[PDB]
Amino acid sequence: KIEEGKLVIWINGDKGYNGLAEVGKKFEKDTGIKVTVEHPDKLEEKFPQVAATGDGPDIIFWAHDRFGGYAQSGLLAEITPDKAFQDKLYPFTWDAVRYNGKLIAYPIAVEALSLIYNKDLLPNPPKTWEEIPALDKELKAKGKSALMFNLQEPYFTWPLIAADGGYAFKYENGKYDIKDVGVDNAGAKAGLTFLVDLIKNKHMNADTDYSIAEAAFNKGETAMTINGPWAWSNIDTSKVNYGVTVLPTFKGQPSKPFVGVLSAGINAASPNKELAKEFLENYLLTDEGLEAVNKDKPLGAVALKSYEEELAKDPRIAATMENAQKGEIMPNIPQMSAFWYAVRTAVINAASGRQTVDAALAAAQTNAAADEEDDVVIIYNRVPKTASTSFTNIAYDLCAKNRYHVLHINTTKNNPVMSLQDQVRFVKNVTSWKEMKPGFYHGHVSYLDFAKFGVKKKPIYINVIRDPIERLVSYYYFLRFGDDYRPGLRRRKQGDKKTFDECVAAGGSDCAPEKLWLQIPFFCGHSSECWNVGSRWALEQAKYNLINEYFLVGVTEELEDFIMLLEAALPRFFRGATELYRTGKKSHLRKTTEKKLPTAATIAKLQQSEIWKMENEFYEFALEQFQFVRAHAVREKDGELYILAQNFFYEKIYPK
Amino acid sequence: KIEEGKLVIWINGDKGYNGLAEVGKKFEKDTGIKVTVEHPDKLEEKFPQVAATGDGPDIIFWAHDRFGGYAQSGLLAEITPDKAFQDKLYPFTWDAVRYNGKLIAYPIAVEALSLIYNKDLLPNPPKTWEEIPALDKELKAKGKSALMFNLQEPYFTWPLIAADGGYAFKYENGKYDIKDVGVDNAGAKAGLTFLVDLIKNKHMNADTDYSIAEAAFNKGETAMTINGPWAWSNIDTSKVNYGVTVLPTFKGQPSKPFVGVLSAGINAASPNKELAKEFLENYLLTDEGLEAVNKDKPLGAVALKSYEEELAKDPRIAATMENAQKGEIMPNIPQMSAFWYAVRTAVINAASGRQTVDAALAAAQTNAAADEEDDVVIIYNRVPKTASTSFTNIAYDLCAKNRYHVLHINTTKNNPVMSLQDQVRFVKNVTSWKEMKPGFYHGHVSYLDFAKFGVKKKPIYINVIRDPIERLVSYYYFLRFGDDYRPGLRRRKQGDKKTFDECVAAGGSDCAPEKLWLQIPFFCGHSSECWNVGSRWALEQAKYNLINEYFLVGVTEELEDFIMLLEAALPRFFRGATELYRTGKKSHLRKTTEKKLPTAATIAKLQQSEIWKMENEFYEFALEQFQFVRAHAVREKDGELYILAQNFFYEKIYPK
Amino acid sequence: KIEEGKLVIWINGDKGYNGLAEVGKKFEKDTGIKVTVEHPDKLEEKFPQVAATGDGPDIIFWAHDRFGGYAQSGLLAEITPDKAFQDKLYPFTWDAVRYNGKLIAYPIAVEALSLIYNKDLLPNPPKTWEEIPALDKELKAKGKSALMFNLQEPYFTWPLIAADGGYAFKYENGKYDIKDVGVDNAGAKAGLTFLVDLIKNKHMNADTDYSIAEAAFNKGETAMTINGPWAWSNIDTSKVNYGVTVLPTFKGQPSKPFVGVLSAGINAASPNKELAKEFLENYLLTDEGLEAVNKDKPLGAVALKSYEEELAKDPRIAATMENAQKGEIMPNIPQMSAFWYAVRTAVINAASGRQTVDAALAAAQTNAAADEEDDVVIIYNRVPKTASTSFTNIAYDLCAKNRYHVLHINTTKNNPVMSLQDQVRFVKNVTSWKEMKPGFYHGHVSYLDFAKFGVKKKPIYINVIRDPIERLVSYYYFLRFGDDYRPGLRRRKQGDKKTFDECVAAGGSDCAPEKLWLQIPFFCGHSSECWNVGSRWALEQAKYNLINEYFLVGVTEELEDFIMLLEAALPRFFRGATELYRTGKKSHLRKTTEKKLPTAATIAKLQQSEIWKMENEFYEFALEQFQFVRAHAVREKDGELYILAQNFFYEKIYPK
Ligand SMILES: OC[C@H]1O[C@H](O[C@H]2[C@H](O)[C@@H](O)[C@@H](O)O[C@@H]2CO)[C@H](O)[C@@H](O)[C@@H]1O
Ligand SMILES: OC[C@H]1O[C@H](O[C@H]2[C@H](O)[C@@H](O)[C@@H](O)O[C@@H]2CO)[C@H](O)[C@@H](O)[C@@H]1O
Ligand SMILES: OC[C@H]1O[C@H](O[C@H]2[C@H](O)[C@@H](O)[C@@H](O)O[C@@H]2CO)[C@H](O)[C@@H](O)[C@@H]1O
Repeated sequence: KIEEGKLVIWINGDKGYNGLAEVGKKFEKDTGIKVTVEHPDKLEEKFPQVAATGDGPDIIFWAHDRFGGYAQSGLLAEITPDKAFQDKLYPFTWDAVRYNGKLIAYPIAVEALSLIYNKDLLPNPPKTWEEIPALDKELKAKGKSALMFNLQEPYFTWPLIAADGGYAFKYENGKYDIKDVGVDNAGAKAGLTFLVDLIKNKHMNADTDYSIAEAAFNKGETAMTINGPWAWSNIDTSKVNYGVTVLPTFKGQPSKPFVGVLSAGINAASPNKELAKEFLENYLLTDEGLEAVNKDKPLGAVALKSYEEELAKDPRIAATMENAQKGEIMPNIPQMSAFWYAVRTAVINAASGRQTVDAALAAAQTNAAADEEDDVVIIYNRVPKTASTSFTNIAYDLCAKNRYHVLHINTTKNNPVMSLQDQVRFVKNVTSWKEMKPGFYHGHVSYLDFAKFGVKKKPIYINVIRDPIERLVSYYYFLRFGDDYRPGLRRRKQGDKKTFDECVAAGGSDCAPEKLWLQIPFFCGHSSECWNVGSRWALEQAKYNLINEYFLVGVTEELEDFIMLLEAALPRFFRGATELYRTGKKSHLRKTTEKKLPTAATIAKLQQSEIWKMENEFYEFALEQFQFVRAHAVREKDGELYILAQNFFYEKIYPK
Repeated sequence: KIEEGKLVIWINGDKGYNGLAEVGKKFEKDTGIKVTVEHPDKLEEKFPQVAATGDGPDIIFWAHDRFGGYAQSGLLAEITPDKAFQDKLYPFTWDAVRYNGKLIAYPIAVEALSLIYNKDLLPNPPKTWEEIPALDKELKAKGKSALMFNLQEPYFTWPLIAADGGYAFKYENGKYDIKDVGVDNAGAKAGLTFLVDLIKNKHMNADTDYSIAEAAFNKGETAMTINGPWAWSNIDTSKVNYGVTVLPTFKGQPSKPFVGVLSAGINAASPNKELAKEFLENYLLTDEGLEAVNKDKPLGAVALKSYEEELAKDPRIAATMENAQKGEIMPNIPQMSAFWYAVRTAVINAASGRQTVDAALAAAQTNAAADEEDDVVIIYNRVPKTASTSFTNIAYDLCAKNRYHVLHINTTKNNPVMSLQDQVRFVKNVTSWKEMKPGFYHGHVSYLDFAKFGVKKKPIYINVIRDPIERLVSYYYFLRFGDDYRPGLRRRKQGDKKTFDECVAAGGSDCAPEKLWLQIPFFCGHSSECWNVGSRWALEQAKYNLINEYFLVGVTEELEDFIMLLEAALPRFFRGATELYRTGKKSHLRKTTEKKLPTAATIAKLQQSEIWKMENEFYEFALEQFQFVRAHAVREKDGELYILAQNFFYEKIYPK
Repeated sequence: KIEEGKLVIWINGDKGYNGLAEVGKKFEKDTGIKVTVEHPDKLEEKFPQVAATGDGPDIIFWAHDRFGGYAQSGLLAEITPDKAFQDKLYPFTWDAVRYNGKLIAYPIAVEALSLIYNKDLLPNPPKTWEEIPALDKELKAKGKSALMFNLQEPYFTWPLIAADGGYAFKYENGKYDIKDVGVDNAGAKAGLTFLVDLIKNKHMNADTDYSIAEAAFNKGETAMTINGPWAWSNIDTSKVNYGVTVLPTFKGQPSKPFVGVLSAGINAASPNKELAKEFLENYLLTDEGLEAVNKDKPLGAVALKSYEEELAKDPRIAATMENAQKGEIMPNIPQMSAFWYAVRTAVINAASGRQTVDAALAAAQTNAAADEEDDVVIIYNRVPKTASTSFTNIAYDLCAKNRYHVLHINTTKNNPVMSLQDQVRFVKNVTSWKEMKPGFYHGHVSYLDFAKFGVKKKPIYINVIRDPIERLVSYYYFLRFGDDYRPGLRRRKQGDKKTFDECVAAGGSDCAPEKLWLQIPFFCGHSSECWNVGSRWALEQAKYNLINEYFLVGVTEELEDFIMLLEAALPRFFRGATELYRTGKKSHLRKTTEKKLPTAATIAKLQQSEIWKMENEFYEFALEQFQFVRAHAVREKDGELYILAQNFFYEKIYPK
């Protein structure tokens, strides 16, 4: 409960919160109002929650980039400083805290990342990134490391990714507004690739975080590091002779760090909006106020003109502004949250090798399109003997880390058709079982249309089918020789020497033409007509459902390409699926132990059947559709497939 | 407003809340904090509401089974007892209050239902249920009754339903989790059936509740009763010589009562989470604390080891544990809420005869699939002369009790096609008119696709059609002889002696082939093409809409089977519809007063028309589809149809 | 935070809030509880917001009409007056504050609009509206005006609109409930038309609001005005000799003002529900309480019997009741909110000429069907050279005032097919970009099915196509002579003298039959089959998507009729589009500078192509469908088209 009468302030732990407390103490001694400063973990995430329920701190401190979302969600109150106060702060800092014309926070300081090197180890810091690998080889030979910085927060990695071309909602002006994100273009790739190489050649270590980097550098174990003004305080204490300079260039271009402005917003639910205003305007935003804070951990270029003129003479601050200017001021639009998450995940995954750079960024471009939700559900009504085991298994292996559930649907005697009441039961489970979302449901069930049931959000359908004949042949020898997944269990007809070709020639049951009729009914659905072997109507309904209801249908013999596309369009589920497939062993699961290729004549015989022609028309339809999707989705280079970067943006947006 | 400084506790009225108050008083005398204990009605339902808005009690008392949902909804705060405290309570009781690894409540006591008989009336209590009918005959002859207990709460009935096979999310373990509900299998039916028979043979009375049972037994009017430890307190006061023993077996199997653990959770919005912890750990969960409570109304087997060793010597407690062990500890997963409602409604309806046991449980299986919502809307765009009056009337008769609305859509001159603007008007009404939900809208309107209008949740469509010719013949004589619904009103052509056959032979207007074109356009929709008599495209669109958009389409001559299926798939609307149809009189409403079967030659003539062929193809398509749904939905036994029990469950769920 | 211990009351600023304060002061002197009365702007809108979050005033004052919605949303607490109190207030006033059987507010006074004239200027006030124009001519010649009243609130205009036939949920009774709105019938039109004429003939001024009317009349500048009892207070101060009489009749019928009852409801979140009850029952609803208030600004006919008997002797109050009785008591059902907004917007737009009366009311009927939401999104995937520029431009010009966004979708090289990953990106943007809603997205993109992506709410699709050949011919000469939109930019083939006919005869590329294949794929979508020139399947999918997914598809040569329909079905977007089209100049944008009609023989040649036949079948299908929609949507009169009024309502609603 936001208590009235006192003030609760939240500020990140890397900042000088102890000094901030002193300003709180001064405030108590002059007004009698107690001021408590706290520094929670995941501050930028805790606030929007604890606050969305009329609770939380009175004043929230954070870079301006996230305040936009807080504003759009009505968690921030509008600040009303009179022009007398507004005039003592730099005009461009007020812009950082302006959302929809209103001022939603008080700016405090300008933060920008700089290169921080060890004078004793590296007399002359490197001007470019390209020269850091050679340097590390020399420094390694002396028991040292060249560079070390937080590879966990995209904040520290972004300067490089953006260097040659990456961006996020470039600041534009005009009668109209524009929307264009750019994390999957050449530049961004060239940048992240360079960083991934640095890890491959062991120049850097993928899981080095803020602390390991700080400790390493502050112990003179590594010549350089990348950090903000707040880090100077601890470096001073380590008697390390350091320097704060411009960031290394990449491809002849400067590193463009996303520049942020530390800001203080007032909680819209705060019953002390006034006391909050008094503290921030008459106490914190004064020379003595900022000094108390800055003495704890440097703020950088304060927004307060009177105190900046002083701090500006600090070489380190000059280095800050130099880098700051080489880059850009972060936007404060709501989209920013999705942007950071997308980029955060891409770097981490690219750095650990879980994803290639192409796959990592293609996914981030997708993930940046909206704030990630848990509301998604995938239904994969697998068709027997189509490599469904291999696939469904990729989901099982990725589900724990990717944070989603996998569930197998088991139907009595493996009947593809559920009763009407069971359909209702199934749909109700899938749409309401919140704890299973996001979820991946798979099973031997023909398509079931969720629309008829009045659901809010339909699930996403995907599938995999293979040539009609080959799947049958596969099911044939399967029943007689088992698989290599669970080799122990002898299948129902183990030890029948009758070959497929033999069965055809002798007109056996398991090789009858009507056994080809399977993939069509699985898509056609739970309709009577669907199960009339050879129905033309069912063949049309099958194609319509495949086109209208299915997200993507791949073919057994092209499983890899299928996974690649899914990893681009549905990263929450298949992020890292390609690498897993390409190097996991569990890639070609449940192979049939013994098989015997059909006869050129045995096939030509099956191909005289109406059932075959139909099931074949269907397969072709689906295959053409997959090849089409792949073709409009990727580009080839040296036999390698790459995900085309986003090819659309919004322009002429009105009003602004 | 959850006031800070004091404590508000909620506990059910059957428990010893007065004794709990004494513990509160002790707490006030040692800390100065006032403690108010209250016992509201529908406690388990009030909490989740009053609490979902940051209000309500500080501490909520209830069996552990519902705390799971409270947890998932963030209404409960995590309890932090140190192992010093955790060790003084039985380990299995802490498991009951564990949800998602966290401890969400303090366990207090173990409750289980036992058979409570009158030593003076029934010296030797019956060992099985099967012997209770004979016993009642003997006891009735002496002015007494054999057994009486609450038939309103499924809690008391469940022991019997579960005896031979019923269950709800059986507790399993392994690398994976499982989900399987079982309230519609043989066992559950055999159990509820037995109970329904006991009411049919007047051994028990369907609307006997907790009070009638307690009063009856405590007045020695009935030899037995089923209740929990809390009931002993009032029995002691009635000078009735009673005994607490094992529950009667059914089919050689023991009654498995759902075992619950009385638990105390702390409100997540409570500003006194600490005072709450102090009260529960140092005051209530102590020998003197539980004793104060237990002296008011027995708690059962307390979770506190030190005090259990004492109470355990009580024969009654031994009987409690005996029954407890014969059964199972209730799960605490969110699904539990839906489970209880489904079972509560099935018993009540089966017991009053509103539903047969099959229909009652088939519906509960459906209703257990998700928490009931009011967001559902059914649109029944009735086709003239297809028994729509009979049907729509079943909705009108069931709507009050089943809690939903029925509304008739009236269109100027009964035009099946609404204007584009009216479609928008209609859709807006149906999707936003919250107070009419759930709702049943019916009227002479052709299919209208809600998808095109950007709605969140589409409505559910159902319909009923009949043979093309017979419906026309029906409409023919209708216009001339009226119906028996409103016999007074003479219809537009009353007193035309021209028979149907006569009209055909003379090529009259009302019997023209083009008048057969009606059921097709009604499904095809509001598209121009639909209304071009004899359009092939319209015949295809009709089938597609029937398959893709309609929940279920029955045929006039099979109205009963149609109702049976709807009562299984949509119980909120049609619960009890079968019984109503089978025995209400208002079953064959609006019959046409006088009719004259067409001529074998008059029909053969209509059947030469393209319009007939098409409309006939449609009817056949729909009929085959209904027969198919019915076939995959029911099983026959002695000419009787039964709803197949659920044939699917989830396995290999990962992670756990 | 609704503070406990005091009382916060909200009342509209036109009422006597200062007098109400005096009652608050009396309450403080007898109980020590401070009472603060405030009068915010947009009170009826502020409450439901500030209150929906457990905050706001303790007591809310407003006419009973909106309290229904407040109730349905649980913002009001039930009032519990004992029959001793209930009996001292008129029974019909308690009905006004009864929602769903419960009493949700205390009634205070009955308000009704009356005609207020200047005795000195207009000795004998006009009995009918029809005689006011002549009167103004006489009064204008003397430097005066005849009538002036608030034309901004539909409250003041409604008496006239309802006079001859307009209504809103007429109060009915019976075993069943009824729902029927009537703002687009003859009467309502006849009424608003009369008012619009008064503005056309400059008898009144469209943007005259409450203040201008009050000032004008109170300065004797205008002979009459329409207002409530609250206005008498200021008129008395202006030494104007005024009289309060019956409202002028229209078409021989009396003006039926919507009668409202000023009511005081208690905030459901209020922690002082008792103090609130004490103040309202023992202080405000007493002779001395109402007198204090009434002395500030007359309340009208108080609900308190004892004090009404006094005030009832006031001629002015008699005039109030006379008008009140000629009209009806406003309903208090939730629908009322939507009703007022719809009517408020129609009057304003009709009065400014932005909409004709027909268009204004047709739209209000549509807008009254549900509370307006911002959640709507329109996607207009424009086809090249179909007048899309003219149309998309109407959106741009109307978006600022109509409060919605317009965005152009730009695809690399104008490719109609997005990649699978881009489709995901696009859909994610459109469904989650909250700040762009409502929105209008337009661009060269073929249909994209949002269903496959598991979205909550699909967007609305509209399009415009034209004859296959003429569009091609248009695209032909476009490339060679440019357009008049951006004449400067010379198009890719500027200065080719080859005519269309010439190109055909010489079998050129840009005039090839396969270039006709465009409108079909645009509707068929992102499927491979769609892009196989001449595919029969694609032609069927195109028709299905046009019928199943598109809201409305118009044809280039009938753009006006298309706009008219959209202005009726989607007023939020196209309100005023017709007038803009009919009189804006920017109506036929981007015309091709030079063209040359094809040859009767050149056409007959193209018409031999399979591609033409197909694309032609499609166009015809779409054209027939548009003509059909228009036909069932409008009526013609003197060559003029009018939107048919709503032709459906709900009857036999059960239960009541
Ligand atoms: O990298 C993601 C993260 O970057 C920024 O956070 C910075 C912050 O601005 C600095 O003041 C300092 O605290 O380092 C942080 C990185 O760990 C964005 O401000 C933040 O929104 C974003 O999630
Ligand atoms: O029967 C439905 C109901 O059963 C249980 O409630 C029990 C409770 O556990 C006992 O302590 C005692 O109060 O009798 C109640 C039955 O009236 C479940 O705990 C409850 O959730 C469920 O709705
Ligand atoms: O015209 C729309 C508006 O009308 C009514 O508001 C009246 C109110 O009832 C009177 O007491 C006085 O304040 O004039 C108002 C008109 O400006 C409805 O009560 C209100 O809900 C509606 O929006």
